[PDB]
Amino acid sequence: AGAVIDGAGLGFDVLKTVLEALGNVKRKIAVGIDNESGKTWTAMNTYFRSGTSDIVLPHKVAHGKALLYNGQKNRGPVATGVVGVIAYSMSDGNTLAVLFSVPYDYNWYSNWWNVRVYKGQKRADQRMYEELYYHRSPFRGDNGWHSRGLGYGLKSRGFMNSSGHAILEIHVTKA
Repeated sequence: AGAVIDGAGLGFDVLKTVLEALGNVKRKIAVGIDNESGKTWTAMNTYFRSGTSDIVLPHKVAHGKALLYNGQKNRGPVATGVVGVIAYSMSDGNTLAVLFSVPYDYNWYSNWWNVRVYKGQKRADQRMYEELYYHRSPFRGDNGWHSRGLGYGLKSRGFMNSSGHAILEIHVTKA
């Protein structure tokens, strides 16, 4: 599962459509990551701190392609939201990691996201979640764009909306 498209085509409308495919689950997320890194990406794993997906990370995401992925709250009366880390291996032997955090209760919490390059093949897990959420200055899902250099000749530019029906759009480009 998990579709790929031309990166040039990635945008808010495309991700809204992804979002809408999932239906009115109370908390969910549509994730688009645009690979303009100059390298081929290959899926490693997704670490869900909470929530799940019915789909699989697109296995291969070439330079020039964006991946569309999604996540949703666990079924039933569960209020831990959809919080996770996506990990792709890049053809230079390093890892691109993406954090998403979509809480249940917006009267307490907010959406957050982050992006980071790790040296080597590093699977998403709890230590990476904690680093990206608590240590590495994540960006608020505040309906605004945020840019930052990643090192390693790359940078990120991304956008996350503010709500429980979440949209996360990230572009990883050469710096």
